[PDB]
Amino acid sequence: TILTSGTYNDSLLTINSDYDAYLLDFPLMGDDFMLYLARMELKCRFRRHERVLQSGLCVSGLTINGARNRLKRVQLPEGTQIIVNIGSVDIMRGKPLVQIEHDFRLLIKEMHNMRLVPILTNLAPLGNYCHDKVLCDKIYRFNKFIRSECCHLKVIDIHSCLINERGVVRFDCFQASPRQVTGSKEPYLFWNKIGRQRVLQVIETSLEY
Repeated sequence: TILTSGTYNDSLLTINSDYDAYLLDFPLMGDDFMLYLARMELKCRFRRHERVLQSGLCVSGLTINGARNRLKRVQLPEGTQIIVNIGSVDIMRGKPLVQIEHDFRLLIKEMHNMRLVPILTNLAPLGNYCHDKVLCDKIYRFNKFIRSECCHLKVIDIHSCLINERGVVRFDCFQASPRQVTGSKEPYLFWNKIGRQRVLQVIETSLEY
């Protein structure tokens, strides 16, 4: 609220590639999925003073609105390009698709206002939610929305590398059991070593030149 404004941890105002989640000098923004990828593959460290796990702009339980709020609480040079993977939490929390798209449209617009350039990744499939056709349909439609809404921006399809030729999720790219996370109550099925490598490869090769 107005009363409590500005009482957040001032250490959140700045990020630094020495400790925070970065990929090839691009700050990373996302939820537990990107956070975990950064922890395993990119040597990131968690912030000591926050009870919710986070590293830079990667925050456990980060929704699209969370991301919108987080960026207001960060200060980066104009023209800074940020690799974004956001929306899985919104879908897991069962937010209405129309609201998800509404929020995402506002995030993009707000980043423009802040002179921050999003490099978008679409959403990986949620491995433990395969039997939920509604949720899977939401991922499909949201990913299609990203591709159209962000037609002027770089959009990286990471969803495809985790699906087989038959259209089934590659379970050999995911861990065997779900995990509890700090920022949300829903169970997460994390990408295993093979999953992480595949996703990381897609991202890197899409930005090489």
